[PDB]
Amino acid sequence: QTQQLHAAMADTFLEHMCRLDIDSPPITARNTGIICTIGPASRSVETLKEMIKSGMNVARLNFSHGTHEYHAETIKNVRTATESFASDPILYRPVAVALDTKGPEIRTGLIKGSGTAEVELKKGATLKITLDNAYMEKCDENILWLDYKNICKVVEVGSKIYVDDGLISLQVKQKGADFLVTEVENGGSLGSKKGVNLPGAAVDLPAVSEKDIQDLKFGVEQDVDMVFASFIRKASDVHEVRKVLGEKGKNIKIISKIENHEGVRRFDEILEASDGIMVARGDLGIEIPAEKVFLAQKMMIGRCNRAGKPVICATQMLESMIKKPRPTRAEGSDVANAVLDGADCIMLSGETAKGDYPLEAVRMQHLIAREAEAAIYHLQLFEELRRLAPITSDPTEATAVGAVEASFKCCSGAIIVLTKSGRSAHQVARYRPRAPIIAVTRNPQTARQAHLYRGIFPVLCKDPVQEAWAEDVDLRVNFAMNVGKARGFFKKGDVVIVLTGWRPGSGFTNTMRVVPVP
Amino acid sequence: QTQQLHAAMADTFLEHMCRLDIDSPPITARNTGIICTIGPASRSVETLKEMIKSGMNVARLNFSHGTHEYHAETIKNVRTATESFASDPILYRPVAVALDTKGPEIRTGLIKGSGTAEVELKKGATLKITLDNAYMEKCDENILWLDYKNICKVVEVGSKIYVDDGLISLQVKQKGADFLVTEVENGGSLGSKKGVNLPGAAVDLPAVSEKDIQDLKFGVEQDVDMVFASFIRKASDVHEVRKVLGEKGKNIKIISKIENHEGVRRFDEILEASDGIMVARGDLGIEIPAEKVFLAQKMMIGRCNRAGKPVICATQMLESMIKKPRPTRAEGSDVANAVLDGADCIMLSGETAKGDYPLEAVRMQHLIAREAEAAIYHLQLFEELRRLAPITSDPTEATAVGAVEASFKCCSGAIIVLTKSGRSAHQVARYRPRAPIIAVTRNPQTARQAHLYRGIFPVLCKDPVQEAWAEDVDLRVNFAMNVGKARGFFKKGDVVIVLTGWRPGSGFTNTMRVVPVP
Amino acid sequence: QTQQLHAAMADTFLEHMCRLDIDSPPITARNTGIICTIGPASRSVETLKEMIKSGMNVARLNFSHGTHEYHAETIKNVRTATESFASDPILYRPVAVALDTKGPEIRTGLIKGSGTAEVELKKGATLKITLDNAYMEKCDENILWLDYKNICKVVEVGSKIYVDDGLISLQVKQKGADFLVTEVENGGSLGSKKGVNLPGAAVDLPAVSEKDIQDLKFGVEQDVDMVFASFIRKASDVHEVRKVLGEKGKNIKIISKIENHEGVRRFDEILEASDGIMVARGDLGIEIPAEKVFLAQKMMIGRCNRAGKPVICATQMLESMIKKPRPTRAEGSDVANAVLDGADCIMLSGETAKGDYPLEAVRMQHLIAREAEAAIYHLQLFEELRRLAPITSDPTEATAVGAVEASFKCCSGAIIVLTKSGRSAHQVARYRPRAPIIAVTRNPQTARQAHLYRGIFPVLCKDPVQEAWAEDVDLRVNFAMNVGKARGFFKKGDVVIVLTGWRPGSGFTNTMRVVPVP
Repeated sequence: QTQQLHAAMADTFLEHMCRLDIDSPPITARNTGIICTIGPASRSVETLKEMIKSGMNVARLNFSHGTHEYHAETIKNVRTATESFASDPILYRPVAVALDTKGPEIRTGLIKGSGTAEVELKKGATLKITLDNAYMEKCDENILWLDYKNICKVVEVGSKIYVDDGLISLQVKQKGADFLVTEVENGGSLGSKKGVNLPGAAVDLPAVSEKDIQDLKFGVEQDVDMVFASFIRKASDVHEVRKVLGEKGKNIKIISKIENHEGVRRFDEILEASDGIMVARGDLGIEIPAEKVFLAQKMMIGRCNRAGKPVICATQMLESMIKKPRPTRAEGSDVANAVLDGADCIMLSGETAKGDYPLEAVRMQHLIAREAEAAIYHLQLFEELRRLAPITSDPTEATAVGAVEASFKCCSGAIIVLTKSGRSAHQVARYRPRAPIIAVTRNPQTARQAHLYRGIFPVLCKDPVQEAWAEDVDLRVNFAMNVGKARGFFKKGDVVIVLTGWRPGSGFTNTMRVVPVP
Repeated sequence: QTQQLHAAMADTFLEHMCRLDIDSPPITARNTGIICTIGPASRSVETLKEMIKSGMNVARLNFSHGTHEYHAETIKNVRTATESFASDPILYRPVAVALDTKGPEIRTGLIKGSGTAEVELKKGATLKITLDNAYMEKCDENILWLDYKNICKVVEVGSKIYVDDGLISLQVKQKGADFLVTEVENGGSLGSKKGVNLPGAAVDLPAVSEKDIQDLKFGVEQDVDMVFASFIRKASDVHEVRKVLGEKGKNIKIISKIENHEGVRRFDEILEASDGIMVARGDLGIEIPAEKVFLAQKMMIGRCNRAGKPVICATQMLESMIKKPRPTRAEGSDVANAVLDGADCIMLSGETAKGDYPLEAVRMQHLIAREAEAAIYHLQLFEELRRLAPITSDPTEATAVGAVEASFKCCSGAIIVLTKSGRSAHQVARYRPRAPIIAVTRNPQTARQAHLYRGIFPVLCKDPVQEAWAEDVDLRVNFAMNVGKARGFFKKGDVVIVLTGWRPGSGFTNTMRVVPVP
Repeated sequence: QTQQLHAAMADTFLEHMCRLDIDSPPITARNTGIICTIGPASRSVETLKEMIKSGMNVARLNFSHGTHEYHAETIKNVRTATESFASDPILYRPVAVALDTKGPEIRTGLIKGSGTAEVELKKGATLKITLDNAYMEKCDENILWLDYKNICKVVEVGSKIYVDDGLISLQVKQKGADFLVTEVENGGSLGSKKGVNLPGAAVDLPAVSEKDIQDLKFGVEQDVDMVFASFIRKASDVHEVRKVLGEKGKNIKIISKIENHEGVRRFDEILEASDGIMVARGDLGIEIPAEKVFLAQKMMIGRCNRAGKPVICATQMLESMIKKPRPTRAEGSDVANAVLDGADCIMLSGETAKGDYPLEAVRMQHLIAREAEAAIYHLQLFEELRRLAPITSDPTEATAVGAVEASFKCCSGAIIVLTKSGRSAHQVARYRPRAPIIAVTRNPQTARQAHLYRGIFPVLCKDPVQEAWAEDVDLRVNFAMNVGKARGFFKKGDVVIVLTGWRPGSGFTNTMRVVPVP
C-alpha cells in the first residue's frame, strides 16, 4: 500500500510501529507548516522565490538584531517574492510574516574597560554580584555587574545563576539589598555583556521591554500576521501584549514563547490567553535541565492539541545543516517526532537565516514532515481527540467532526472548506484528518494566518463576489478543485469533502457534501 | 441527566454498568421494532386500532395453520385499522405485513386409526424405526414409522431422535436398510403424527413444499412486505424462496429462520443470500441444547450488525403474559438483553395471537425497549462498527457515518433522511445512533419495509412533488420537523441532522446539514 | 476448539459475539454458585441428596412462613444429606446454610370481618386510609386500615400507594394527621392482610422486626453460614443486623437484599457495610417500574464486581419450571445474561420450594452457567477490573492479580489456593479468572461460605496437620490435585497455578508456583 495505510489499520500501537514501511510512499500534500527565519543567507528576492517553492509557509523575523530599515526591506523582499506567483492565482501560495520580539533580557558589563576582554574564573572560587552602576565599565573575576536591579528580590540563598547561555553556573551564598555573594559551580571564559538566566525564579521584568513597544508598533504598521512574544511567563504577560497591540493590531495573532520554568508551570493560563504556543527549546534548555526539555515539549504539544490551538516546535531541529548539506540522524529523528507528537508547525533559525544551505534545510524539513504525517496513528488520535472534546450545541462544530469522520471513511483526497475568518478550517484541523484541508478564503490576512494550523492549505480567491449565494459558493468550490488537480492532491473521479455555509458567513458553516472531482 | 448519559461517557464497560441509573428517564422515541403475531385474540379491528396506538410495527401471519381466506381477512383488517389514522399524515404510522411459512417437517404415523388414543413409552426400553409404509396406521410402542425417506442415510449409529417437540429422546444402536434399533432415553406421552426432530444432522428435505408455494404466491398477490422463510440450513434454500417470489416478488424481503445445528454452522452463506435473519429460539431450543441458545442468539445478532442486515429475536419473549397481566422478571431481562445484544426487532408469538392480554404485551415490549436503548454503550459500539467496516469509495456511505458522528457530537434530537428506496436510512441505522432516524419517503412500501431496521421512524409524505428540487426538499424536511415535534422527539430550537441528495434522483445521498428546528 | 478460546482472542466485543460457537463444549467446571430455596418439594432427604448431586451449593430458608421447628428439621435433613458424602473427602461438596428474613412489612386490616372477603374497586373512585385501630376488622370500599402508623410522615401530596404486590395503585390527594384521602389509579380484587409498598419513599420501619431478632438468634445457635437480610435501605440497617448477630455471630456473612428505590439510591453505603448483595428482583419490580429492573440489576452487579463482593440474582429465574419440566427461552437467556453481567450466584425461589420439578431446575441452572462462563469476554473483563482497582501495598492482593495473569497466559487447568480464612481465594475470585479456583481449607465454615464467590470450588481438608511446614503444604496441594483429576478439571501433565504462604505462620498468601499436574 501507500501512505502507511497498512500500519493505519492496526488495532495496537505496537503493531502500528511494526508495520511502518519504508517502501510505502507518502501522498504529495504536506500538512505541517514550516516557519523559516529570514537573514543574510536568504534575504534576497531570488532566494525567497526559491524558498517558497521549497515549501516555506511563514517568514520569521528575529528582532534581537537588525534595524527597522533592514527588517522593512526583508518584508518588502518577502512580499515581492510572494506576489511574483500571484499572476496565476491557481498556483499562488500565501506566505505569512511573523515578528519575533527580543523580550526582556539580563546583560552584564564590560571587563576592564573594553568589551572584548575575557577573564577566566576557576571552578569552586567566590564571586560578588553588584547592582552598583560604577562597575558598569570594568567587571572583574571578583566583581560582576548586571542591569537587572531586582535580582535580590527574586533570588534566594542556594539558588543558581547561569551566565552566558549557561556556561558559568553560580550558587548564591549571601543575599542582601544591592549585592549577592556567590560561589562558582561551573566556570570558564567570562566575557563582556553576556546573557544571564535565573532558573526556577519568578522574574519580575516587564512583559514587554522599551524596544518591544517600538517593534510592536513597527509590526502593526508593516501589517504582520503574527507576533511571537518572547519570555512569556504568566497570563498578564499575554494580556500586556494584547493591550499594547490595541485596536489597530487586534487581528494579529499572539504566539506565546515558553522559555522558562515559570512559563511551563503557569502554562494553562498562558494558553487560554494566547492564540497559540511556541516551544522555545533553545532558551528552555538553558533555564531547565536539558534532559527535561522533551517532557515540556510533549506536555505543551499535548495541551495545545487538546485546546485546539496552534503549537510550534523550534530551534536546533536541523542545526548541523548550518555548515553541512545533510542533517544528522538525530536531526531527522527530531523533525519526525515533532510531527508525530502533534506540532502544527516546525521552525528553522540560523539553518535558513545565516547558514550555508538554507534551501536544503527547507527541503529536508518538507520531506520528513510528509513521511511523518503518514506514520501517525490516526486511529488512536481521532478517537482520543473526539472523546476529549465536549458535547456542544454549536452546529459548526458538529459539522466539523462529520467532515473528518467522512474523510477517514472514504480516504478522501481533500477537505474543502469555505471560510472567511478561518474558524471553519481551524475546527476541522483540530480533529487531525489525513486528508489535506484546502481552505478557500477572500481574506488575504486569513489566508496567511491559516499556516499556523496543520492540514490547512490556504488558497486566496480573487474572483469578484457574485449576487446569488449558490453561485458564489460553486465559484469558490470549483477554484479549490482546480488547486487540488494542479498540485496533484487529487485527480478527476476522486472523492472529496466540501464544507459550506447556508448564508453568507461567518459562522454559518453547517453543510457537508461528499462529491466527486469534476 | 436523561437517557443514561452519565453511563454513556464512561471510558470502561464496567463503569458504564455502575453508572446505570433507574432515575435517569429515557427519551420518548423508541427504536426497536415490535413484530406482533395476529390470531384469535388480536384479529378484531377494534383491537388492532389500539395496538397501533401501543407500538406495533409489523403484523406476523403464521401460515402453519389457517387457510388462505382466513389470513386474507387478516391483511384487510390490519390495512383498515392503519388507514383510519391516515386522516392526518403527521400522526400516521405505517404498519408492515409479514408472512411466516410452515416449511418442511417430519411427522410420524397414526396410532389405532383415530388420533385421540394415548400411547405410553418407558425409559430404557427398545423401539424400532421402520421405513415400510405398511406401518402407517399401526404404530406401536415396539415399532415406529415416520414420513422421512432418507432418515437412514443421515443418521449414524449413536445419534439422537426427538419426538413431539423434544419430549421423547431416542438413541440409535443399530444401522440397517429400513430398520434402526433404538433405545429410549426419555419417553412418556406419545400422541399421533407428532413432530419429529433431527439434531446435528444435515437434513436434505426440500426447501419449500407445494403448500409453501401457494402461500408465497398468495403473499405476492396480496402485496405483503416480507417473508419469514422457515427451516433454512444452506444458501440454496434462500435462492429457492426467491425463485418462487420471482420478478413480481422482487421487493419482498426474505427473512431466513435459523432453527438447527446445520443452519448455525453454515450461517455466513445464509445471511449472504438473505435480506434478514430471524433467531427462531423456539424450534432452535428443540434442536440444539436449550442452554446453548443464548450463544447462537448472540452469535447471529453480532454477525447481522457487522453485515448491516436486520435481525429478529423471537418466541417465548413474554411467556407469562399469555395468562397474567404482568411479566416475570426473567422476561423483562430477556427483552432488555436482546436490545442490548443489538437486535433490530423483537416479537411476540401467541402473546398477541392467543393470550388473554395482547394489548398490554406490546406496551411492556415498548417500555423495556426504550430503557434498554438508553443503556447501550454507544462509545464502544460505534467505534467497533466503524472500524470493522472497510474504507469505501461510495459517497453515500461516507455521508452516513459523518451524520452519525455529528449526531453524537451535538446530541442530535433526530437524523432526518429524505430517502426513496430506504437505502439511505439503512446506511445510517447500521451505525446505531441513539438519535431516532426520521425517514421521509413517498414510497408506501419503503415506509413499511423500514421497520425492519433499528431506530428508523418511517413517515409517508402525501404531498405532491414540487416543480423545483430545492422546494420539494424543504417541503419534505419541514414535514419531518412537524412529525418530530408532534411525537415529542424534539421542540423548536433543538438541533437536528438532515440528509438529502443534490438532484431529484434516488440513491445519491451526499448532503449532510446541521439545522435548528423552526 | 473448547470454551470459546477462538472468541476469547477477539480484539473486539462485536467480533467476540460473532465467534461464539455452539459446537465449542465448555470446561467441566462450573463457577457460578447456586442457591436453592428448600421447602415442601425439597424438604425430604432423598430429594436433598440428589440436589447436591445436581450441584446445589447453598440452602435458602424463607422465614416469611413456617415455624422454628419446621426450619430446624429442614436444616437437620440438609446437614445429614451433605454428610452422606463425607466418607470420601475427594468427592465431598460443602453445602452452606442460608437464612432469609421476613423483614418489616405493611399489612391491611380484615375486610367485612371475614378472612377471604372480596371488594371490587373502581378506577377514579375515592378511598380513605386510616390508622384508627377501631376500623381494623371492618375495612370497606370506602375505608382502609394499615398497621404502619408513621404512614403520613413519609408520604407527601401526590405519592403512590401499592396494595397486594402492586395490584392496586392509589394516588394521595389529601394529607392529614392520621388519614390520607386517596384516588384509585388502578384497582381490582381487594382483600384482607395484603402487603403495601411505598414507591420513592423513605420508609422508617425498624431495620429488624420483633420476629426477625428472634429469627437471627435462632440462626446463630442453628449455626448458619449467611443471612439474606430483607428490606435494607441504608447502611444503618446493616449495622443493626450486625448488632443483633453480635460476637457469637460475627463471622456469619450478611447479604443485603435491595428491594426498593431508596435501597438502590443509597446502594454504595450499603455495599460498604454489607458482606454481599442480593438483587431482590421480585420486590424491586413492585417498588420500581418493571421495565427498570435490568438497569438496577446491572448497576449492582457491576458495583459488586468493582468492589469485589458477592452478589446474588433472584426470583422468577425459571418460573415456568414450577409446573413444567423445561424452562422457557426468555428464562434460559435470563440465567445466561446474569452470568455474563458478572453475577456471583444465581438462585431459585419456589422452583425448588413448591414446584413439581425441582431437580431439573437445578441441573438447568448448572448447565446454563458453565456455558455462559466460557462466553465471557475475559480480555475486557480482566483489563477493566485491574485498571479500576487502585494500587495496593498488600502482598496477598498483588499475588492474586499475578496468579490470575499467569492463569490466562499458560491457560491454566486451575488456580489452587491454600487459605485458612478464605480471604486469599476471595482476592483471586474478584479478578474473574477463567480457571477454577480450588480453595483448600480445614475450616468447615470457610468451606461453606466460599460458595458465595464465582470460581471458588471449595474443598474441606480432613487430614491431620503435620508437624513440619513443608510436609503440610504439599499434603493439601496434592489433595486438591486429586480432587481436580477425579472431578475432571484437569489431567496429569496439565499446568496449574498454586497459591500458598512462604513462611510457616507469618500470614500472607504471597507465593505463586507454576507446576505440572503429577
